[PDB]
Amino acid sequence: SVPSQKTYQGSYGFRLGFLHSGTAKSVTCTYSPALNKLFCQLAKTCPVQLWVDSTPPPGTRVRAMAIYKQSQHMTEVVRRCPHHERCSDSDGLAPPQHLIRVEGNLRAEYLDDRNTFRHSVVVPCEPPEVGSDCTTIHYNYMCYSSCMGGMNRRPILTIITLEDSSGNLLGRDSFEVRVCACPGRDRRTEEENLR
Ligand SMILES: CN(C)CCn1cc(-c2ccc(F)cc2)c(-n2cccc2)n1
Ligand SMILES: [Zn+2]
Repeated sequence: SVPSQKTYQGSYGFRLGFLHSGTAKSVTCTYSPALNKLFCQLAKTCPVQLWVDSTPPPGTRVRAMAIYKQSQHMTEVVRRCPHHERCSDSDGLAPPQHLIRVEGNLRAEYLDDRNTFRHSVVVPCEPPEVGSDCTTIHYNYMCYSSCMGGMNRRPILTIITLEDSSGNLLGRDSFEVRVCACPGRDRRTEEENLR
């Protein structure tokens, strides 16, 4: 009833990477290594790098899923709030209920799990562009952490899994996410609080 969040590099040495975007007031997406936490604005591009030591087989896929970080909420499906699920902002592929979208990939598939009811979005693994050392996926988060009747100020984690063609686990990584109006300020504040 709860997806594992255990970091697992697996046989291919799978792990995530994030850009270094800084904490200026104007920043739209920024990652804190000290907090393992991504801060982003609503519906803005979040670049996430996929790193491997060796190339996985054809048919390998990468899935993203959100869960609540606090144990007492972890069995609750993370979904868009009653306002955002009804705002008709679909890209024609993502169901309006899904928090996490993949941007600019027509091969993205959205799953409503028939047993757990959890949402996820999965894309085929593709080779890096010539000249690049990793592949990047662009995610969007479609509700604020503060949305009432949705996340309602509760922190979430995104779990990224590398899967074979049957959906079996090959690798796993994860990060906390806060979707907020001013990611730069919030990252600075939370990093100061930690210190
Ligand atoms: C070590 N270097 C060479 C890795 C380059 N790379 C190939 C794939 C790759 C290429 C084709 C395919 F079918 C599956 C993975 C991939 N990758 C990993 C996650 C998502 C893409 N990275
Ligand atoms: Zn919302």
